[PDB]
Amino acid sequence: SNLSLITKLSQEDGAILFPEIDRYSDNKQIKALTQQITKVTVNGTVYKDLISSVKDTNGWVSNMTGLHLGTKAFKDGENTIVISSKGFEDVTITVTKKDGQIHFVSAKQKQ
Repeated sequence: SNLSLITKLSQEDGAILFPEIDRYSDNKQIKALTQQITKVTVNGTVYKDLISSVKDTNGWVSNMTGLHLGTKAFKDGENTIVISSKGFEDVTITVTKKDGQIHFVSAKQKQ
């Protein structure tokens, strides 16, 4: 099923940002989900939560601007990001990479 509250990303140096995955969100479900993130994987590679920038890392940070993800595990074509949390079913975000640009495709909680 769709998680159409997550609809966009911003591309940064060696990182991407999902501004809607916000721990201070007005949407109570998104806020709880973001606060309760337990695991992040990109193409099956486990990312670590960083005490920091995420540039060129297998790392993530959730802060005021959203969820920041390093692009170290990204590849050309389809990329799958899986965000697990304590209270919500896994969120799968699909993005495509082409010519060094990363495009948002979809955010879902897959069956």
